Amino acid sequence: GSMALFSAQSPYINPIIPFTGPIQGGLQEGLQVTLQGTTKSFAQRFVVNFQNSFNGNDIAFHFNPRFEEGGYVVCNTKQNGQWGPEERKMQMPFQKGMPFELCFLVQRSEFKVMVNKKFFVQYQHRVPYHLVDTIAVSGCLKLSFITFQTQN
Amino acid sequence: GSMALFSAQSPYINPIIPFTGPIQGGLQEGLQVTLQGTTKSFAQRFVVNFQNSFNGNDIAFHFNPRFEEGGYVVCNTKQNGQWGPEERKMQMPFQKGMPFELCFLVQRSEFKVMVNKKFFVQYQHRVPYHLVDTIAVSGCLKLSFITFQTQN
Repeated sequence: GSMALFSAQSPYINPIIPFTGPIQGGLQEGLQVTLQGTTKSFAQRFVVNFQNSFNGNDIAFHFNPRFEEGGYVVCNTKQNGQWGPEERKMQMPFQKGMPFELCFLVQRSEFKVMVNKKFFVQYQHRVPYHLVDTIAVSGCLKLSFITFQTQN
Repeated sequence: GSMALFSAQSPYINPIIPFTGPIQGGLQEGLQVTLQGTTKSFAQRFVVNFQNSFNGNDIAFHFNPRFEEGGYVVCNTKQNGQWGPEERKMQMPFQKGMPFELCFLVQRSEFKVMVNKKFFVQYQHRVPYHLVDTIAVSGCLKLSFITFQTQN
């Protein structure tokens, strides 16, 4: 709970960072992509990208925690190799050397992002989400698994 | 051989069927769960379930030999009380009234299943395996022991 959830595809178990893998069928409404991992002890930044294809030219949603200037998270979109206007959440919900549950929920108008079961940010779709078929994870973290679940 | 193996937990010796017991720490990669037993002389079916908790609502892997319509084995997953698509191995590697060695090996992407030291089926993880902390065995069999071993 509070929702019943079903595997939408097989989990990636102990993925090695940097990780690039498919989201099979592309992102769909109601999908929860959950990353369970550990922020490194001397982390500077990490990145979770939801993107069309392996190139990283088109990133629907770039999630970029930065342990800099007090701690903040950047959310942005990249189109045809070009970054849009950043959305800076002036708070750091991750902690160096500590385990986290990072969950991305795909609604029709926005992504909702949960860190450790608590709501952290919303990010409104700038481009269509069904065109995302790739998750790329890199930077100062370790991961223990990634799950893909739906309410259907 | 061909591998050196170490107890990952104490064996269950002469467990009484139906049997429900813990997998301590949950399933982990490289674990071999070995059931040594006897198929009854008038067996219809038996079941080995790897599940989260005692309720049987969430069965990561359901292993269900059926001495029906020529003999076949069902492998399936149950989530939130709901069965997924079955995987039917159209072969029966058990024999009525006869002893068997049933061995389940946990790899990162799949379970490998050995019957009598020979490979029988593979079953790809539909849900994470570390969440399994319970083995449930029931149906038309007797067991002499269950072992849990790792290569570590």
